Amino acid sequence: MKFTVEREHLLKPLQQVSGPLGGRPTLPILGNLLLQVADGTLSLTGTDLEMEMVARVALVQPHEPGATTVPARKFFDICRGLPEGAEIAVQLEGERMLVRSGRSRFSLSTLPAADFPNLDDWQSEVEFTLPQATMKRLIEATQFSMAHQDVRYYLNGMLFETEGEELRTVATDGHRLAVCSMPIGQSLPSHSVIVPRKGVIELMRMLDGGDNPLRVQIGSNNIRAHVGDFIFTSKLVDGRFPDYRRVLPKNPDKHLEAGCDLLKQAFARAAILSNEKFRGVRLYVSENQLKITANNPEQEEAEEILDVTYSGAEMEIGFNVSYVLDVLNALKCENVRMMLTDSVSSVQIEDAASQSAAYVVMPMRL
Amino acid sequence: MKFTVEREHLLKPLQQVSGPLGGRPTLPILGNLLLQVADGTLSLTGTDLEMEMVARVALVQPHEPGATTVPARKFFDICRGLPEGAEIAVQLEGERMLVRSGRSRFSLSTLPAADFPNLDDWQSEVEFTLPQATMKRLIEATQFSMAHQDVRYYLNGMLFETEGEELRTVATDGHRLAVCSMPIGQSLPSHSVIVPRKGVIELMRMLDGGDNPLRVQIGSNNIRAHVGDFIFTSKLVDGRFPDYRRVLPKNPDKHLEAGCDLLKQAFARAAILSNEKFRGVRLYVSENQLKITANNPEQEEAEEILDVTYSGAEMEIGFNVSYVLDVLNALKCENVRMMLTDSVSSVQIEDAASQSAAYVVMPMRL
Ligand SMILES: CCC/C(=N/OCc1ccc(-c2ccc(F)cc2)cc1)[C@@H]1C(=O)CC(C)(C)[C@H](C#N)C1=O
Ligand SMILES: CCC/C(=N/OCc1ccc(-c2ccc(F)cc2)cc1)[C@@H]1C(=O)CC(C)(C)[C@H](C#N)C1=O
Repeated sequence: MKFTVEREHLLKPLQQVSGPLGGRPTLPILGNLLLQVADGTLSLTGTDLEMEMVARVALVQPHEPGATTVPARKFFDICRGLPEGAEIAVQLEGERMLVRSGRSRFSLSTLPAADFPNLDDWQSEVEFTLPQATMKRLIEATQFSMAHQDVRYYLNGMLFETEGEELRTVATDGHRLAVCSMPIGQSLPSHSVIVPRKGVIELMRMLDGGDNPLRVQIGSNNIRAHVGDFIFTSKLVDGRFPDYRRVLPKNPDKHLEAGCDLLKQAFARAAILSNEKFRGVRLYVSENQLKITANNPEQEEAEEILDVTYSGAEMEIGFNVSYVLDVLNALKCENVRMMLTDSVSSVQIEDAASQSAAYVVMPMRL
Repeated sequence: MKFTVEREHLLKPLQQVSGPLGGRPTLPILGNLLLQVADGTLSLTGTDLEMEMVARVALVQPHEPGATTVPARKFFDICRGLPEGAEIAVQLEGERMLVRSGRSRFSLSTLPAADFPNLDDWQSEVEFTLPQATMKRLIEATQFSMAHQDVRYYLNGMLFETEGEELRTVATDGHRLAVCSMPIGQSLPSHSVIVPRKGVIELMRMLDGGDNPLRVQIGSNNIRAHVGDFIFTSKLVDGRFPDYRRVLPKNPDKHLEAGCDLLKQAFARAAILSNEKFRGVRLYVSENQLKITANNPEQEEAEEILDVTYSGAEMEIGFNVSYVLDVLNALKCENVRMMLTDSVSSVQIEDAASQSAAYVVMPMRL
């Protein structure tokens, strides 16, 4: 195995493939990148066993085929530390990989490419393309609502649901929920999968700002995304995800509208004086006005009053303020609508001007 | 106690008096800031007992004298979270402090200002003034060479020395040394003090880019710096410090000169393949050449060769590359000079074009 490539054709591919990978991944070969030369292409692969990232770079200079595995971080640091415009010559020599540029020479130890972890071939069942921007939307809008290390492994992930001509994401906690759907201009079978925590991260990470569309393929136990010359594959989470349709409030006929930024700053200042563990705030809704109060064990107290649009009956409702701020932070819009039923029922929050996404939050007893 | 102040007049002083790496209190009252209104000025004071930071803010609106102490981080978060241009009215009310602006109200818990730790009055013995830029130069030039938790506790600080019309800093950890002197245009007594690590941190963080000069006063056991309406005071470290003059190599009659950036990048690449704990690299110097090699336990190896200016005898010398890189990063010059004696003696490194700062590093046996 040999190749010579310009440093700058190596930088992004390298950064993109080291994104997976554990902490001494306890499996040391997981700290290595699999390098493969075949045809006129160098392929770079990283994996953490659950997912795998692959980049292709075209070889215009003379090359010889073969494969090896090298420590990912060190090979990246070498390449990155060389001067702009450096030509990097790489050759596999016995149990070492030799890198030379200019009058700099480096030998890295290798692990055999035969030993590198290989996700099994699988069959795609649903395939679609969509703008990168739309995947970013769908992820941003819901990520913050996934569980973290919940016993219910499937809540630690994000549901991806194809339905009609839309792709939808759904994330929940057991306490708060987010869902977002976006039209994609393709007629799709109905299909639901759960993408793990690390895999949604990696998906997001692949997105770059350019005109490369995202090409997706889903199988029974895998998802794959291809943008440009990178391809990301993840295992799926095997469990049944709750139905968002069952979670959305049934009869939320009391509707409050308010400026997003004023609401979020009023909640953010109150939070300062809410209990650091439980974060409870109390909302008093009355004609055209909202009052937010917070208190803590030290007996400290905040109160915020703002003008809002509200015609229904007066009610008092407690919320974990972090749940509320998370939603208001992800909405990024002029005005917000909160849809309320009673003091004992969940509330729905969305952009006053869009039904793309919906957030549901369980009130707190208090 | 009562005052009304514009928010943007509180923001900077608040930030300056809340002095970082003390996130974990000790005594509770230490987590509070001391507010005092007297003679038309609000004074705000933070302390960890070893040091104290005081800001004064002129009060043009009606105000009423008195003092209290409030949770530092909460009062800051409250003021910062209010809207641009907010007027903040504060009044002390029982065992609570009432903060109100617009239609936001807050009540914070207090502890008696009578209880707040006082640092005792002490008398200055040396006083001088000097530009912030020159204090910044002095600290950045040497700070990185301070010890961390060495048993020889005086090494964990920085020496500030007045001599002639210069102020000098020195820092050393027993393995490497930095010294920097800058002229200050005042004739001063010869005097030496050790500033503790946290005090040098606070001295640096009070430098703002402005041309409020530092007014410095040193007593037997304390240092004080006054910049604008901010006054910082620290205990001194009571011990005797190594004489740098001792440590400077006897006479190093082999001089190597090289471009700083080319040298630092060759060392930075090599270090990748050095031992992660001991970080040894070898230097072979030869007519107009330097060769740097590194290896690690897995038997990986880096070589760098570059052109330099060098006429003396060939030599091999081993160094901890992190020490060497620290120096090259702190010198921010075009060319550097290394001053060598033999394989078992320390090297001195400086700007080839300036003698302002000197760095001494002891060789390692590889
Ligand atoms: C064996 C699977 C058990 C289930 N697991 O779902 C976990 C789960 C439960 C509740 C929420 C939730 C989210 C937001 C909210 F405002 C109120 C509740 C989110 C997730 C069911 C479920 O699938 C239907 C359900 C209506 C979500 C039901 C409730 N409540 C359940 O507990
Ligand atoms: C009781 C005094 C303890 C001492 N403490 O100093 C600790 C100390 C020792 C060595 C260094 C040092 C710094 C740079 C270097 F290249 C080589 C050595 C820096 C500090 C003495 C000292 O003050 C004079 C001395 C020549 C630095 C001597 C040595 N070597 C000492 O050990």
